[PDB]
Amino acid sequence: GANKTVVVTTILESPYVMMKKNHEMLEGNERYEGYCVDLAAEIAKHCGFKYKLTIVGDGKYGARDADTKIWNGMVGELVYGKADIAIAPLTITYVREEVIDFSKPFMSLGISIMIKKGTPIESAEDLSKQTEIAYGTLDSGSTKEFFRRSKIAVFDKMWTYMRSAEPSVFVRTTAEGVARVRKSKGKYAYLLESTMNEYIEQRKPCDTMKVGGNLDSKGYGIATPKGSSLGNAVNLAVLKLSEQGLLDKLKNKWWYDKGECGSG
Amino acid sequence: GANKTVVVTTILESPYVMMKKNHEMLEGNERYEGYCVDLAAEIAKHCGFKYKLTIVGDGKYGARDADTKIWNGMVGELVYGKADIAIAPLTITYVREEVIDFSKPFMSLGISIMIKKGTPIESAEDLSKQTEIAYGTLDSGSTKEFFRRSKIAVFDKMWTYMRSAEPSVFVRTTAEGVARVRKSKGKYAYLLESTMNEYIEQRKPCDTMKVGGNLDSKGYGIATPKGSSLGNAVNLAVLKLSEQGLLDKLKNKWWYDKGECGSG
Ligand SMILES: O=S1(=O)NCN(C2CC2)c2cc(Cl)sc21
Ligand SMILES: O=S1(=O)NCN(C2CC2)c2cc(Cl)sc21
Ligand SMILES: N[C@@H](CCC(=O)O)C(=O)O
Ligand SMILES: N[C@@H](CCC(=O)O)C(=O)O
Ligand SMILES: [Cl-]
Ligand SMILES: [Cl-]
Ligand SMILES: [Zn+2]
Ligand SMILES: [Zn+2]
Ligand SMILES: [Zn+2]
Ligand SMILES: [Zn+2]
Ligand SMILES: [Zn+2]
Repeated sequence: GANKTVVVTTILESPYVMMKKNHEMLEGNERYEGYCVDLAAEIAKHCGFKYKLTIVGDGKYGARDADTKIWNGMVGELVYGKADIAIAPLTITYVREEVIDFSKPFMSLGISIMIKKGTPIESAEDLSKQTEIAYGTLDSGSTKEFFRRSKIAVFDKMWTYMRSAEPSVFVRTTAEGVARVRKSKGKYAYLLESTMNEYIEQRKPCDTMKVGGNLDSKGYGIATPKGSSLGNAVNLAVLKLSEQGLLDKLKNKWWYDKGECGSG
Repeated sequence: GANKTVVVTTILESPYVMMKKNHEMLEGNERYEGYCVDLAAEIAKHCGFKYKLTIVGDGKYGARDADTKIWNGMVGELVYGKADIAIAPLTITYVREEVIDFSKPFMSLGISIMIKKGTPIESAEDLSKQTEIAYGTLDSGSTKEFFRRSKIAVFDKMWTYMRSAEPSVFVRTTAEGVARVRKSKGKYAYLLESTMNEYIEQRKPCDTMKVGGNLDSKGYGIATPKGSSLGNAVNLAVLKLSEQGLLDKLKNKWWYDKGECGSG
């Protein structure tokens, strides 16, 4: 039938989607800025739709409750028909691709380690062989599920520690994890995606660092409900923006051009 | 109908698919070894099909002739019904995704520069701003099409040079490009995918190296004819094997565990 405004679910996560400084005097999509705000505008332009950015109600990326089988987060908003598309740092995973569609990836990432500068940690293996430095991940996200489901030796060992550690090593938001690194005098390391790690590394007070290689290799995709008619066009739009260099331009714009820790 | 043997198109490109040293005494799929041979066996087992590996008849990856509009290479074998699936270092691109389906990527790559050691080149900009050192790409591939289509100034300048260079700077096979680097005393640099560059860097005589950053960021996907009933299972299998670490293991097996230029 007639064209309808597309409901976009997304998540407040720097530098993907942020409230503008003067957001309180702005309306609708103009309240927000960031990589995914720019990406949404480009996708909509190339696919020919109007859209409304909405922040995911529960603040979560998306995981399935093992007892009720109900999906939360942005994934749930797609599954249950509350949003038409998710444009966010939403990680492509097997279990999610069973219930929603993902475009080809628009950004690469892997799980990585954030330390406060000077922490004597260089790798996941180092973390797994000590207990002085606690370490954890974000809840309801792909990083936690990676460790939970993993049968890889070192990652299995880390999960056995994290799931039982008291007090909890898990956090509800990326910001909470970063703050915990910064205020723990080196006694907490945060496991998070390399994209977010590398962003924070270039933000004041310039006291965190990514260390070691990434633990895996995956990416973020634009997600739609299974079988949605938007999926085909959105997938091609991602590939076009990739081939034009726009994804590279936007990454530089939001990570490094704005960097606060020097011109390195 | 009854299950039928799946025809896999692939290409002789090291270390993805190679003839075994004793292949004349072997039959069928056993004649071949390499990363994509191993991957094909896993994809087939996880999706529950029998398969036959076949080497693409024309030795090409896939490009559309601008006049006849016929697709050649592995893409053509899928488009015209000669093969059911491609399991090969076949690059995801916009123009290909319009006519065939790609799985989520099973390996990352970007266009990169191969030099003979000691060549005074550190970047694509360096190449573009001089004339003593020639440079070119493979034929009928995604790297050539990237330069042909690029609107980025440095890459536009490089294409303007390469398309008019005489004698031709393009090569028919990767081996021809590498041999040209090795015999040109530093006066030829080869533009090829980082995966193949890194592999050759670890092969005797250890006289080439990858220099500079990559020029773009993309990946290889398993390709099927548009609308194939195999695509969904293959896509989920790639993601499962990615999460379980298979892809990282196979990359190390065929690139680095067998490297001939030291334990660097
Ligand atoms: O989760 S994936 O779709 N597949 C796994 N990989 C690795 C190259 C193998 C990947 C990289 C992206 Cl960038 S997105 C994805
Ligand atoms: O050609 S893609 O499907 N999309 C573009 N990218 C870049 C992360 C943006 C990518 C990486 C892969 Cl690995 S596969 C692909
Ligand atoms: N991008 C992740 C959230 C961050 C994390 O889990 O580290 C997801 O889609 O679940
Ligand atoms: N992987 C490329 C071939 C190699 C290249 O173009 O550098 C393709 O699919 O066309
Ligand atoms: Cl997941
Ligand atoms: Cl192409
Ligand atoms: Zn406010
Ligand atoms: Zn655009
Ligand atoms: Zn519950
Ligand atoms: Zn376990
Ligand atoms: Zn297997």
